[PDB]
Parts: sequence; structure tokens; C-alpha cells
Amino acid sequence: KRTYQGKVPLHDNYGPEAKYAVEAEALLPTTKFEEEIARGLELGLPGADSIKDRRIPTFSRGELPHFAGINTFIKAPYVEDVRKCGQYDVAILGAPFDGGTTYRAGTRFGPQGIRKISALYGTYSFELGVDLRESVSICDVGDIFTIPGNIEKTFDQVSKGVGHVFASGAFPVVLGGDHSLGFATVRGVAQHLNGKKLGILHFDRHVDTQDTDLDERMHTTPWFHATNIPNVPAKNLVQIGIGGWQAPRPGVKAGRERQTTIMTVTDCVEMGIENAAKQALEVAFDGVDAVWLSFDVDCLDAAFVPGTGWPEPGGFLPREVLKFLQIIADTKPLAGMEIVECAPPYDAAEITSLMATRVICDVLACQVRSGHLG
Amino acid sequence: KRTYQGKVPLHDNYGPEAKYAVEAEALLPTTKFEEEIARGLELGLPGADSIKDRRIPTFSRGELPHFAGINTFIKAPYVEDVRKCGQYDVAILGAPFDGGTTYRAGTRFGPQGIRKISALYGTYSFELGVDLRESVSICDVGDIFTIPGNIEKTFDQVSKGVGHVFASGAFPVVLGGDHSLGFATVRGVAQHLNGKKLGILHFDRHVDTQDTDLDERMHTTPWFHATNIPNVPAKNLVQIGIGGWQAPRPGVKAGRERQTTIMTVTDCVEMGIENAAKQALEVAFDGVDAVWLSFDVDCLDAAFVPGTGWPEPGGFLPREVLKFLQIIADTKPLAGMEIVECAPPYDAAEITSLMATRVICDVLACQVRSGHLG
Amino acid sequence: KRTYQGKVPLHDNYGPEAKYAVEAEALLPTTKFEEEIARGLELGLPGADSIKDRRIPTFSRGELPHFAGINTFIKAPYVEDVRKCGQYDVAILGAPFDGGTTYRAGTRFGPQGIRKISALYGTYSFELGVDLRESVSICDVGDIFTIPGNIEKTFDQVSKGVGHVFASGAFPVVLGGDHSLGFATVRGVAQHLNGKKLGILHFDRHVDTQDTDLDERMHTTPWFHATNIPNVPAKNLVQIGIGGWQAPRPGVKAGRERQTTIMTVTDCVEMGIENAAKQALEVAFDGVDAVWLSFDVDCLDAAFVPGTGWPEPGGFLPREVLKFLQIIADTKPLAGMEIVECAPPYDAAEITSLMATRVICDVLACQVRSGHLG
Amino acid sequence: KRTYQGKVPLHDNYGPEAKYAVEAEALLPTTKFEEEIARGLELGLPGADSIKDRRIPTFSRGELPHFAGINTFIKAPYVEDVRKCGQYDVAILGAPFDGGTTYRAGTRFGPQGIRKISALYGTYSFELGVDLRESVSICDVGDIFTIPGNIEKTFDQVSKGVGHVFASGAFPVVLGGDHSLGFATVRGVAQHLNGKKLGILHFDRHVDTQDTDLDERMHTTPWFHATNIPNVPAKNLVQIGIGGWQAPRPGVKAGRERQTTIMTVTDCVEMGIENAAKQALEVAFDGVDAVWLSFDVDCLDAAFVPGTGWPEPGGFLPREVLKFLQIIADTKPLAGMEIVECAPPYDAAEITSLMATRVICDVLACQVRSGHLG
Amino acid sequence: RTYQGKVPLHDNYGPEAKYAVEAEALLPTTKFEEEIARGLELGLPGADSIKDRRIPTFSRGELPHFAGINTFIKAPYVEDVRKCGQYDVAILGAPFDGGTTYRAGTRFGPQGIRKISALYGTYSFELGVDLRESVSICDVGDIFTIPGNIEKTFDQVSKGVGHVFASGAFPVVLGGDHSLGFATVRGVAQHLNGKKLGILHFDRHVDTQDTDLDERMHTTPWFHATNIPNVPAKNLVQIGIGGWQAPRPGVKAGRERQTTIMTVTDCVEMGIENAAKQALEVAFDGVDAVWLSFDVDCLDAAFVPGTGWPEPGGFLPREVLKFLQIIADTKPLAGMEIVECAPPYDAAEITSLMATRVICDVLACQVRSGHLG
Ligand SMILES: [Mn+2]
Ligand SMILES: [Mn+2]
Ligand SMILES: [Mn+2]
Ligand code: NI
Ligand code: NI
Ligand code: NI
Ligand code: NI
Ligand code: NI
Repeated sequence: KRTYQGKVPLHDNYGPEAKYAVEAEALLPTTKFEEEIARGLELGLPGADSIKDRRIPTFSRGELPHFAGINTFIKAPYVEDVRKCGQYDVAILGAPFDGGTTYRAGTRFGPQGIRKISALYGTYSFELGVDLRESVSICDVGDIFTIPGNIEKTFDQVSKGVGHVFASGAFPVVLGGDHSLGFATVRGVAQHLNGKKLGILHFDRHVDTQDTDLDERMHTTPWFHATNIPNVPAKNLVQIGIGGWQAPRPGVKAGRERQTTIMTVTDCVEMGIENAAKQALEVAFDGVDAVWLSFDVDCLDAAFVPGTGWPEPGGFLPREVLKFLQIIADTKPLAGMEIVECAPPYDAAEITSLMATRVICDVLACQVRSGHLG
Repeated sequence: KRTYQGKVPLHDNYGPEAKYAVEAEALLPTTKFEEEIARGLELGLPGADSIKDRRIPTFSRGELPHFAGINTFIKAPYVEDVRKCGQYDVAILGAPFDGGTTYRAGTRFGPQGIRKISALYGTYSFELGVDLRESVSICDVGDIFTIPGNIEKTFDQVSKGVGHVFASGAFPVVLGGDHSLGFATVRGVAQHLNGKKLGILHFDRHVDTQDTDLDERMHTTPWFHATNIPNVPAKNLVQIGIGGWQAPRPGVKAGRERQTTIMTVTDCVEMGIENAAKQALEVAFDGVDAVWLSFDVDCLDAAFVPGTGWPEPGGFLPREVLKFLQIIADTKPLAGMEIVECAPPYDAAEITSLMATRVICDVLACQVRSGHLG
Repeated sequence: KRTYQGKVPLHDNYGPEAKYAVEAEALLPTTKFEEEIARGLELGLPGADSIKDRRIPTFSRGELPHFAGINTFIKAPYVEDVRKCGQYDVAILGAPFDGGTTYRAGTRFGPQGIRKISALYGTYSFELGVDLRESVSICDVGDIFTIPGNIEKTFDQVSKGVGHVFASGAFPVVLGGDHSLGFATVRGVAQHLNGKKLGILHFDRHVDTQDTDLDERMHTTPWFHATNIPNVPAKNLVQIGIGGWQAPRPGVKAGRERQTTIMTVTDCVEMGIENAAKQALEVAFDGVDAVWLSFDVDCLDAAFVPGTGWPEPGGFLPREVLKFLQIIADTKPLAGMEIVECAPPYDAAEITSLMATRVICDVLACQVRSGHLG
Repeated sequence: KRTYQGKVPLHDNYGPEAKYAVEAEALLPTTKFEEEIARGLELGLPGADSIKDRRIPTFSRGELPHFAGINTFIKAPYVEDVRKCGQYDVAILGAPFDGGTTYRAGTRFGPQGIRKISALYGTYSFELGVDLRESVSICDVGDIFTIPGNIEKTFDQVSKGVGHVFASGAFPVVLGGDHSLGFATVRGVAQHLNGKKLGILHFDRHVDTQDTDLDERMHTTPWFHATNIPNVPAKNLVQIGIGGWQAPRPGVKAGRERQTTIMTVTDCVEMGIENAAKQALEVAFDGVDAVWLSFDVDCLDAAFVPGTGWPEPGGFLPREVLKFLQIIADTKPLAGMEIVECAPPYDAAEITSLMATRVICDVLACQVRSGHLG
Repeated sequence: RTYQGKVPLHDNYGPEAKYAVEAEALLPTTKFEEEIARGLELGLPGADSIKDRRIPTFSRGELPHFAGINTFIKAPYVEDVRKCGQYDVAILGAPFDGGTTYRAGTRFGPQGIRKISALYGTYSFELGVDLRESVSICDVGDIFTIPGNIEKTFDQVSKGVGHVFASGAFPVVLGGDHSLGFATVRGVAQHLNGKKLGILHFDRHVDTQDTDLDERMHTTPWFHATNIPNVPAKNLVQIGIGGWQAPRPGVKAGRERQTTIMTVTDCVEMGIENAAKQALEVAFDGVDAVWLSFDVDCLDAAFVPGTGWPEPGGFLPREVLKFLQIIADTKPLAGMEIVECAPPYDAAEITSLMATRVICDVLACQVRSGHLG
């Protein structure tokens, strides 16, 4: 795994992860930092004469200040002409929709809330030893034009937009929006695999595998419909964290018949997260190369993700699920990801949007350092 | 314990709890589900012609939609004539009172907040393998007419109402309301045990065993006065989670003199929750058959139960206390239960009321699956 | 002055303002609407086949949906190269700073909160009869790189940035940020008036005219230092709304010595808003052509602007101050404006940022319809 | 009437209130300010060498900074020895109790919330022309030891403490706490009037004149029992603002039988606030020696006082009730006052506690400038 | 800390509970009785209908918890700061957020901590300590901070903290942003007579870069503190570093200066008892005086939502409280600061509650282990 390598001499009082991290930082380049500084001084003017740090412009035009600037995800460039998204390693897009919600709405603002709090972050992860600014190009293409009155029209919009981004070669990060969108995203991706199969790593307390809910393909039905697609095999759908009082019986039945794999929170913690991640990877990637990551923020215990429509006690703790994701994203390439169910109206201190931002950034960083992205 | 039995063939990549759960669901009946659907169409009219799912009425009458309907606890039937409560296996009642609180008030709304968020839940628990709708009859008899200006009059009201419900043969679930009510609930139950003894399983960070507080029998005093009752032995009062800066010295002294049993959070986690539950059960049931469960939401770490009047860091984590409760409620029958100190005005995303709802449902489900109820 | 003209025949049951408004709408062009629709489809792809309204792209690119898209002020174009701001009639810029606040901080997020809620608005005002999309070009140049640890360095940044925008010819709209910044904005503008004089229309409960506060030139001091500038005469500083318990005595004294004009809330409502506006305009523009509008959201009664660091009861009601602003902005050209003290952390449902947005838009609309802008 | 006097020359562009205010400030002394500065430097040490303002200590001791310091009401000295309260013109005391509430609790924190936000204020009112620091001595004696579980014991405590303060000669300002306490405060005052009679100016949407409520003397009953006291005549109870859906019929009946006077909000606004105040004063002071001011924050429209247990639409607007109170407190001496029903748990922006603080300071300032206090 | 057999107890108690129940039975009540007597004198005896004759008319001590003027745990306010040396412990606030690089609001940290601190009694069950009986605590209020000038604020904070530390009282500084750590350590170091000062720093952020937005903000305190001659960077132990907000220039400067860093995962995997041993060994190596700098952000965001720079993956409460207890039991501390609590982002006050708990547990362990009082 990731340990101190002896390339940069360091004293022995460091913890093991810290020692890896401090050395790793010393070996990272600064080229893209220098470019952003130079661009900011050109576009935002040199700072006033009383500013001692001559890297500081008059107008904010990069990372700093964190509390300033137009809110794109982690202050990535806004790509207005979406046909250019293939020029970037990673494309963030939003799917602001909550017509698939069976309890609270509000996740239509998921994309806005995630973008907003993502400004708090720098470009660099200490323990992962990655500086995204130096190692990958990220853009934000904004939001799908969703259709609140009609979930089927919304699916069509999301499949087309996500399919466009996936076909361009950029790694799509979809900010939801409720979990019904997982059907539309997977449907768009599967349309561009040339018949190859797509597995799914699904983090959620909810099984999301029933046919209809309140007479529509709501957030409780995405994987029933997705695994009806010929090149999306249900045997490669791995459902991580199922439990509680909101996994509906019709969804459990359909998943049994289709032979999805389920691992409860207790299953994963009792076996060890490292073992749980190995088992999930082996199933999801069995006989398939492309795997989609679908992360519902509700798989965390409610106290860590209060801003969601279907909160549940007894979920994962952050260090558990972040380790799980890091192992996944270090070990295998991913076709893309979506993070769904963040509902800012129920998230007063933005800690749910914060968690979602963290999940995205850890996944991207691990994809990068393990050679799967960039 | 609860493991896969081989009655329903299943592949080998399920986690152990998930494998048990998927099999268990396949063996559950659907009779009560079908009855509710049929009744809903009768009471709420057939749905409009454009509705494809003909199980859907015009007016919501039953579980769905979760965001709709009159808010009884888990949408159980309201039993206006409280003399009929004996017709049900379980009777939910509220005790909306906060005149016993020594810091923040607000738990007068505990019953309303618990009932409100209870709608989010289905009738079925995945990992416990139980569908309450199929296995037990539950009613909601509303609230005790509490007396905010007079804690003693409130006690008399609560003892009379709880005593009535307990004497009817229904399993009482009391929604608090502050912990002073634990005296009144136990006093009413003990009146109907034909002289038999009553033990108490008390989950809380606070001992609640002093004589008076601010000159009255407030939430720090219930078990001092409960264990003065001749058939309520203090040696069978087991206090789980005691710790922090709010266990008052006079309560500690009185509990010592009466020989109550205390296990701190750290005690329980270090020994192992399974071992802690075994020890608690042995002490509480030693020479008594009837045991009352008194659950203070404050026994959870503050972050999981922000909506309480006396929050404390360093409490249980949800998976710890839920396992504790599951073992208790699987191993022994309970005389009844109360869940106290939920204060919605300090609970923005309703995660405290959500925790309380989950505690009730897990306890009921374990009582049912283990043959103690329904 | 704005009444039905008889150019568009209308029935007689309309109210007078409605009759003006309905006729005015019928006379507005749609050219820029059509251009934005066409551009959106080009940049955002045609909508999916199931979408009937073929004006809808796959990706949101323009006004719709209001809940979608990157949050620039009223979804104006982000102008990354601030050297291009002179190409627009109006340039929005933020000054995210709260080192000048003497009670609550949080107005560093004022620009972000105003931009966010501004998406709720369309481009057209019913009762003012103005469609900004058709009549004026607006851009958003982002934020000044403020210096939270040093108010003087922040002033220097703000004066340089605002001076640049004002010098370019664009009408600057400065989103604050606390009222200390009033000094730095006026200082920047006055540097570019060719020695001509600058009056100030100041809406606030607070006089903001003392020398220092907590040893620095904080939000209680901006007009003391602004009127020390040779071409900023204190006799043309009109202070509208002063009152309550937070107008410090040293500020009252200095304003008296310098002969600023003050009208309290009660003065204005007692005389009539129309008369109050006449008096304020008469004084501010006496012997000067250029006047700066400095609007503190705290001049509204606290209930309308809870998200501010220095709230006060007894302020203006919205219809009173909006009428005041409309008369000002119809009657005379303005050199620019700033809206300060919006503090989103204290603004739960964003009604303070909503008020700020409304003030900007009414002022711009009145400048446009009266031939002072665009 | 308070008008410009021509004692301090001023230009003619000032509004009438502003002209009176600017002159009035120029005539106020600074003696007590200078004493506070000197005391602060002694007790808080001189500030660091880099501080230019040599009035600034190292430790905050006095008014500034407003965001700093121990929260007494408007940072008045805490008088720990309550036997010394007679040494002050005005004594603030809290009654933290909400056992008399018939809907929401939370007003037990009224005193704390009012004290907290009161730090925002200076010592001087612009439009009233009063500097409390220079003209009256104010102390804060903390809180009555209330008895949450027993409203009658709470009444006895409140009567004893308020009686003590009133008998000492200090003007009592009682921070509530629910309106049940109005009985206990008036009972304590009446005990020390030596047979002289007491009128009551009662601001509220609720009559608060029934016998019992939920079997106790709750906030709907204070004036039924107060006017049973021989020297508290019901004909001198003037009830200002009654209306809505929470004025109970038994209270209306009892007030009718006892011939209290009621003026609704619409009555007062339609007749004119100046005329309403004259009528209320006439009735309250008719044939009595002293009048008690009982102000329920609920008499304001809910939007201005969201933090209360019994909010109602259609109440007073701030400028209406502040004028009403100013006329009362300028025209007649008052025996004391209570401000009740502020409930901080429902007051997220603190604007309710702000309104309460403003009411107190306006009443005090008018008592002082009109020769009734100090 | 185990049951000692001094007070006979039955065998069904958990081990910590058994220690606790015995320990309470051995605590005195002298200072309790003095507080009761003082309250009746100063607040009057209660009304005749009150049966408990310890209850005054006016609240004047611990009770009721929801009542009274909010000093830290209702300790006496010491208006004359020249008298702070009469107390074992002196609480002071530093209400400043001009060092914050994202959210402000921590200027109210001191007010929010004082407010929620009223909920506590004077006694800890599992630590077996009654602070009212064993240590004298005062609250001297707040430093007069300077919101528009971070450097002037540092000078005020160094002068006030230095005064309190020089008086002999144990200073507890309520922040305020972590920029203030430079100023507090600077003030303490002036008064060590050349003696060296180590630092135990609980945080997700290294806080070791030179400037940030052109000033010495909350990301820079330890760069400038370890430039002080008697503040060795080798004795700066940084516990909890991780996430996406540990800036690269801070990591570089700490590497060059040879600070020690142990991530949350490092501590949890090695065991908190082992992590505390290692941290104490490094911090106290060749130094007697060690300062405790606790950023509330070292806890997972969900436990400390009221902060300007929250981060997932932090410590859980029982982990960090054990860590702190071992530190504060094993070694004396020169003082402590608790920083970054931002009440405007703390709706149910759970962040200020955590901060209060950290302070009380540290003080209680210092007392019971003979380092204070
Ligand atoms: Mn889910
Ligand atoms: Mn009322
Ligand atoms: Mn930190
Ligand atoms: Ni889901
Ligand atoms: Ni309890
Ligand atoms: Ni202002
Ligand atoms: Ni009332
Ligand atoms: Ni820090």
C-alpha cells in the first residue's frame, strides 16, 4: 500500500500515514500552481501596491480566497460549450431533480450545495498525497435542464447529457438529485459501451430495485429498470450498506430473483472494510471491465448526512466508507460516478454537502494516484 | 443467532446478515398488505383513470405516500375510544410534558416529532427479517392530558393512563416527555402486577436517582421514587451509559445506597456489547419476570440526538445501542417501554425523533420475531 | 409619471399600476430573449426527443431552470478577464469582507448569498415595465480578493477594483461586505471624476461617520474618511433612516460638524416618501452631478432583513424604501451603487439576500426606463 | 413635544426628529463615559503598545467591543448582593419560567436571549436624545430561582424577589418568562403599596383573564387572579391589542364581568396611536397611584416576534407599538415593567429578543428624559 | 483508575462505574455548603413554600442550570484582572475571527461555550472529580480584540494571556480562530524565563505556513510561534492532520522544521493509548512546559458542525476524550486553548458542548493527577 519510501529523509516520530504524506508532498510538482497564479494576475489585475505577496491579484481568479468567487465545483473552469468537455480528464455535471423522492424533496439543490461548500477545499489531499491541480484537468459543465413535472422526460435529459459526457472521454461526476437518476445515468453510459457489460457499485441503505413507486420509476426503482438493459447484468450489481426500515419488500424480492449481491453495514464492518471492498470489487468486476459507482449519501449514519430525504440510523461512519471508496478507487478504474440524495434544505451546516464533496475528491485522487485517471 | 437456513436457495456472495435477510423476506406473508390495499381503495376511492397501478386510491389511506396522511405513529390506526386499546397487541401513547426538565424544555413535543418522522418508515425491517404489518396489531391512542403547571398532577394523569393501557394487555410504548415521567409510568405498571416485582433497564447518561431537584420530583429523581414502591426492587434497576458531567452527586449516592447496577458507556464498549447485554439482562431479570425498558435518547452521543434537553458527548454510537437493544428484546419479554427526552425544537433535521422511532421499531420487531409479542 | 397611455387598448377594471404594466409589457421587444434561446441550444445541445418545447436544451444554458446553473448575479455572464468589463453597461462585483464589523461577522458571504437567491428572479419587472435582458447588458466580474486580516489592505484592493470598473464606463454594482467598504468604493470612484465632486445617498440606521472604532476604520467610520477626500463634500452626504440605539455619539458629532443631512425613518414616513425623496435628491445633487448610492440592508426593519450584523427595530418597510429608491433612480443618474451588510449565516430563508437583489434590480430598472443607463 | 430648540445652530435640511436629535446629542455630557474608560484601563490593563486609541484596555471592560464580554442586560453591572439593588435607579431581573405555557415552552430562556442580544446596543438613542450611561444607574441582579415543576412555588419566588426589588426603590424590569408571571409580579408589587391602588397597561393579543387552564393558573389566567387582589382594580386593567384566535371565551367573559377595557390592534390603528395612548393612559391611571406595564412580545405581528409560544398574525407593527410605548413612558411615571413570552428556541435570528430589548430601552429612555426616572 | 476497596460495593458494576461510585462517596462537600450559604445570603432565602431550604429567592450558584449570568461553568467573574492569580484556573476569551480563511463566526466562540457550559454540574462521574471542591476557577471575560487588524489583535492576546500565565493561574483560552495560537504561545513564552515550550496541537490542519491572503492567518500560527527562540518545532506534535485543507506550503515548512504529525488513521490504528504515549514522549522530550492547542475541527464534522473549516474523517468523541484524559493525567500542562468554535453554524450548541467537555475533562484530569489545585 502507500507507505514512506525513503526518497525524502524524515525523522521516525511520524505516524505511518503522516510519513507517507509528508514525503509525497515534497515530490509533487508546482507547475500548474504557477500557471494559475500567472493567469490570475493577468485576468484579475496585479494586486494593490500595499499587498506584499505579489501572487495576489486585485480580483479573485483562482483557488483563493476560499470564501470568494463564482461557485463551480472546487472552482474548476465553467465550460459553457458542452461539446468541449472531452478536452478535460474529468467533467462535473449536475442533475437538479427531486421528482423521484418518496418522502422529502430538496435534493434538486444538491448540485448547488455541493458546489458551494466545495470552495472550502484546497486542491491537495494530505493523506492521499495527491494534488488534483497538478495531475488532472477538471471542468464543470453545469446542470442538466431537468423537468420537475415529468420524471420520464427528466430521465431522457439526463441520459442524453451524461451519455454525451461519457462518450467524450471525460470521467463524469454526476451531482444529484435523487437516486431515480441512477437509472438514467447508467442507461446513458450503457448506450456508449459498444455492447460491453457494465457493473455497478451501489452504496445505499435502500435496495432501489422495485418496479414502480407511487405509479412511477421513482428513486426506489432505478436498478430494476437499469438491470433490464441487456448489457447491465444484475449479477454485477453490488449493494453495499442495505438495511433499516426503508428497504421495501418488493425491491428485496426483485433483487433476490435477479441475484444481486447485498452486504449490510454490519456485514461490512464485521468482516473488515478491506475484506468487504475486496469482495465487492470481485463481484462487480466479474466478467466486466466497466463499473459505475453510485453513491447515495444516506448510506452514512443520519447524523453525518442530516441533509437527505430518507435518513436512517445505523449506517456507515465516515472513516469506514471513505476507506471503502479509497480501496475501490485505487484498485480498479471506474467508468464514472454519481453522488445522490444530498438535500441542502435539511442540511443547515452543510455537512452533508461536505461529505459528498469529500467522497468525490477522494475517489478522483485515488483514481489519479493509481493510474486510472489523468 | 439469526443466520441463513437454506430454506430459500441463495448464492454465496451475500454478507451473512444480508443472506439471512433475503431469505427471511421470501418467507414472509403478504395477507395484511393485501388487506390494507383493499381497504384503502374502499375508503379512499379508486384512483383516477390515468393511474396505471390500480392499488392506488384517490385519497391516501394507508402507508403511501410516506409524506402524506394524518400522522399517527407509523400511521397506525387512531383509537379514539381508549377503552378499546386492549384489542391491539401494542398501544402507542404520548406523555407531552417538560415540567420536569432542569435545562432546556421542548420535549413536550417529543410525541408529535416522533409521530411525524415515523411516516418515513415502511413496515418491514431488512436485517431483522420482520414485517410488523403482518405480525402484530399496533394502535395509537394519542396523548395523556398533561398538566404543565403541576408535575404531581401530571404524574397522576400518566400513571392512570399507562396503568389503563398496561392492564388492558396491550404492550405500552410511551412517547415522552421528560424522564421524570418514568416514575409515573412505572408506578402505574407496578399497580397491575398483582404484587409481582418489576425490574428496570435504564439507558441514560444520567442516574436520575436523587430525591428532589429545584424542590420537585424532576427528571433527575424518577428512580429514587420508583424504587420506593414496594414491588420495584432497586437491585433490579440496571443503569446503562451513565457518564459525563450531568450525573448529580446526590443521585449517585442514593443509587449506591440502594445497590443499583451501573455500567458506563466505556464499560459496555470495552467488554463487548453482547457481553454487556448479557450482564444487564442477568441483573434486571434476577428474581423478577416483568422488566420495563426506559430509554433516554441522551444516551446517544450528542451529535446523533441534538434534539434533547441534556446532551452529552461520549455516549453510545447508534450501532452499539441498537445491537444492545436487539439482544435485550430478542432474549426476554418486556412489560413495556418508554422513550423520553426527545425535544424537537432543538432537532432541526429530525434525526433525534428518527433515532427514537428506530429504537421503538427495532425493539418491537425483536419482541415479535422472538415470540414475546404478537 | 408612469400611467396607462392608451397605446395598447385595455379594459377599465385594471388598477392604475397594473394598467400601466400590462400595456408596457405589450410594447417590449423579444430580440434578446430569442438570442439567448438560440445560444442555449447551441451550447447546451438540443433537448431530448421527448421534450415538446424545442427551446429547451439538454444542458441548462440561460435563465431556465431557475434552480439550476452556476450562480452568477441574475445569471449574467461571468467575465473572467476583468479588462473587458467596459464592454457591458453594468458590472456586478463582490467585496466579500467582514473585518469591519463591530458585532456579527458573516457579511463576507453577502455576495454569494445575493448571487444565489438572485436566480429566483426573471429578467422582467411587472410594475416597472422593464425587461433588463432586452434593455441593458450586465456582467458579473466575480469578487475582489479581500484581505480578512487587514482592513487597510482590503480597502486598497477594493478601491483599485471598483476604480477599474467605474473607469471602464460600466455602472458598478458592489455586493458587500460590511459598510467599511463604503470608504474604499467612494475613494476609488472619486479618483476617476476629473476633480468633479461626488455626492452620497446613504440608506442606513447607522450614521457611519466616526473616526475610528476598535482602533480601526471599521463600518462605523466610512463617511468620516470618505468626506475627507477633497472632491467628496460632506454637505452632499444625505443620510436616510438614521435612528435607534446604534448610531454612536462620536459619529453624530462629526456628522454635525461636517453638516451632513439626516432624515430619520419617522421623518420620511411622516413627510411622505415622495417628499422625502425630493428633499434627499435636492441635497445630494446640489452643485454636483455624480452621486453614489450606498444602501445598508439594515435600514429595513429587522424582521425583513434578519441576516445582518446590526439589526434594529423601527426601520423602513419594503414598500416605503422601494418607492424611495424608485423615485431616486427614475429622477437622476447614479454613478454606481453598493448594497452592504447582508449576512447569510443569520438569514435562514434568504429573505435578506432577496431584499438586496430586489433593491439592485429596481434601481437598475428605473435607471434604464428613465434613460440614465443602457 | 421634542423639537429643535435653537440652542445648537443647525442647517435646515435636517428632518424634524433628526434636527432635535443632532442638537440633543451636542448637549449631552460625557462624564460617565470618561469614568467607564478610566475604570476599564485600571481593571482591564492598558492596551498593547500597537493600539493607538489609548482608551482601549487589554481586557474588555465596559461597552466595547459589543461582541465581547459577560452578558448582563446592556452590560450593566451584575449586583451579586441583591440587598444592594436599592443603590440603582433601575434593576433588571429575570424570571426564567415556562411552566405556564399552553402551547410552546422555551420562554425560560427569554432572559438569557434578551441579555445576549442586548450587547449589540450602545448606551444612546439617536431619536430619543438620551444617553442612559449619563442619566440613570442600571444594574442586573440576575434571575429568580424558578421552580419548573410547580407554578405556585414559582409565583411565590417571583413575588418575593420582585417585591424586594420594588420595595428597594429601584425601578424593576422583569424579563420573562411566560405571562403567568404577571400575576406574581403584580402581587409582589401590590404587597408593598401600603393600600394604594395599581393600574395595569397590558400589551397582548390574549386577554389572560380566565380562572384556570389545564387545572392551573397558567399564562391565560394572570389578570383574573391579579384583579382579585383588593388594591388591583380590574377597571384599571387596560388590554391593548386583543384579537385573533387565541383569546379564550372564559377569559373574555370574566373580563366583561370585571369591566376591563379592551382596544384591539385595529381599534388603535384606526383611531391613531397618539389618541389610543391618551385613552389607555386615561383609563389605567383613573383614580390610582401607580401603573404597571406588562408587555407580551406576542402583541407584535408574528413576523417581528417569531420566537414566542403563542404567535398571531395581524398584530402591531414595530413603529406603531414603539410610538405607543414612548407616549406612555413620556407622559406618566411607571411603577415597573415586565417583558414576557420571548422564546429564544423559536427565534433563530434573535429578532424577538431584539424587539424586547428595544422596548425596554425606549421605555427607560422616555422615563428618564421626562423626569420620571433618574 | 480502579475501584480501591475503600467503599464496599457489589460485584455487578462495570469497572469504570465501580471506580466512579466509590470515588463519589469519598469526595468532600465543604465547598458545596459554602456556595449554598453564600447564595442564601446574597440572593435571599427562598419563599416559605419552598421545602428545600438550600434554595434562595434569586439564583446565585450552580442552580438552576437554565438561569443566571453566563460565566464559564458559572465561575465568578473577576472584574479586576490583576486579581486573577488568586485562582488556580482563569478562563479568558479571545473573540476574534479575522484570521479565518473560509467562514467567520468564531468571534462568538467564547460566548457560545460560556452559554452551554451552564448545563454542566461541577462533578464528573467517570473521572471521579468535583471541581467545586478541588480547584478555584474564575472567568476574567474577554480580550479586547481588534477585528480590522490581526497584528494588533495578536498584541492584545499576547499581553492578556501573558498576564494571566505570569500570575500563576492556569489559563484556559476560549477562541476565536487558530491564528490566536501564535499570540497565546508568544505571550506564554515571554514568561518562561528562557525555558522551552512544547505544543500538543489537535487539528486536521497543519497551520504551519508563513502567510495566507497576505497575513498571519489561522493557517500560519505555528510557523511564527516556532520562530520564537524557546519554542522548538521538534516539540510541536500535530495530532489529527488530514483531509483536503492541510495546505502544501504548511506541510513543507513543517517538514523543514521537523514537527511530528500523526493522522487520525495513524492514531486509531495504533490505539489511542499508544498514540498518547508517543505524543507525550515527543512533546515533552527535553522540555517541561507544554501548551495544549485544541481545534474543535479535529473531530468529525458531524460532532462539530459549528466551525469554519469542518472536515469528514476526524476523531470520534470517545477517541479524542481518551487521548486528552491520558495527556492531562500523565503530565502537567502550562495552559490550553480551545479554538474555532463558531456558534453561528452550531444550531443545537453541540460544538460549544464538545468544547466545554474538552476543557472540563482536561481540568479534572489535571486535578486528580496532582498537576492543578
Ligand atoms: Mn437510500
Ligand atoms: Mn399573549
Ligand atoms: Mn483546524
Ligand atoms: Ni438510494
Ligand atoms: Ni434520564
Ligand atoms: Ni452602514
Ligand atoms: Ni400574554
Ligand atoms: Ni487549527
